[PDB]
Amino acid sequence: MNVLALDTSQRIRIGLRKGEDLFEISYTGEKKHAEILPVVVKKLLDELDLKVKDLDVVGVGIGPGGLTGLRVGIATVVGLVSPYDIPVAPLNSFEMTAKSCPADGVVLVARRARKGYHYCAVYLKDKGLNPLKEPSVVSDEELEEITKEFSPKIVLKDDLLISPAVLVEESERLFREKKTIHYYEIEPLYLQK
Amino acid sequence: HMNVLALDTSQRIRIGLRKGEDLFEISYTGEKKHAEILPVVVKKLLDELDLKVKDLDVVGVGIGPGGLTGLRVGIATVVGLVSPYDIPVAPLNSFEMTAKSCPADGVVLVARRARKGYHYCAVYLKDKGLNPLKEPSVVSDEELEEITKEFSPKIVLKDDLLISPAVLVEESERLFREKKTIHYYEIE
Repeated sequence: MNVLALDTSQRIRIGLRKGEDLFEISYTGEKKHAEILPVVVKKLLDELDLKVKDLDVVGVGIGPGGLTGLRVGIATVVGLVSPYDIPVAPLNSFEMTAKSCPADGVVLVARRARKGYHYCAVYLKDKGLNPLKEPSVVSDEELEEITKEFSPKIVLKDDLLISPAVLVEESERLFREKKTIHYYEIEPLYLQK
Repeated sequence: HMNVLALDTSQRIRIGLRKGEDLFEISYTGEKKHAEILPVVVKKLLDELDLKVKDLDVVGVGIGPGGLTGLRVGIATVVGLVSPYDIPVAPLNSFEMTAKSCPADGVVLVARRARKGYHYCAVYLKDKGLNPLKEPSVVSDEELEEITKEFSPKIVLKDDLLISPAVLVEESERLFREKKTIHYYEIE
């Protein structure tokens, strides 16, 4: 199974698998230096003797996150896959954050949007990931009400670990479950929700 | 923040390279042939950051528990790298790094397989910092389940361990600031 997965909702997270062999790469900081990543990735593809043509699925994160980062990551994936119609797995960044956490139980994912607001979701992670409150934007006051309502055992605020390995595992699962879509269908239903 | 390279080869290969607020993290898992590329990648990253090795403030290296060969190799790699310049070295406990790589707080059991019938095992209290309730040791598999019944951990990091290269960099930065680094000739 050949997989490439990319999330740009906060940092740059890239995951590359060919069979039992997985590279993971992250970058955070000033944008000037992210330039080196395509080069780096090409080198890793060359090492694995993998051509973009041979990928079974490409995973991309659809947010919630920063607009700029997300449109860059998505346009990148849309373009890479376009010539060969490689199935795309749209990945929920909040769900990738939850599953990147090795503990189980009631989890609350939040992250700053402007001034006095946050994006926010809560999941029961005891199977399983099972949504109790789907991601949306809330005031800080409502955030406290929500926390006080779900007494989450685990809470992942602001600086979110996403594991590229989980991205890759998640693209694989969507592929197998026939829940991937075509590159031309990622605008329409990244708008609608 | 400063200029830091850190590396743990206790199970998979984890690498963090930071310059100020810029940080690259790399991990590899799978057959050893392909690890050949990691040093090329890391040199491209260093050139991209305008970092020479002599510009590094500290180099972190994982010292286990883990696979002995992989530890020996990661350590040897570090010795080759820093001995010309005596860059301060931060030894990193792999289980502590694993525990710290987990977002949740509470009582954390960390365990990995050591040989037929045995695990390396440790227990920490995560409440803000990390506090060793039991330092790493080799227990029998029966002892392991006893340790588990008995400490009632909220969280259990077993056999397949997530270590975040960002965490290795943060830790190396700390030991440097606390002057609890050592010389390349002192690592084991």
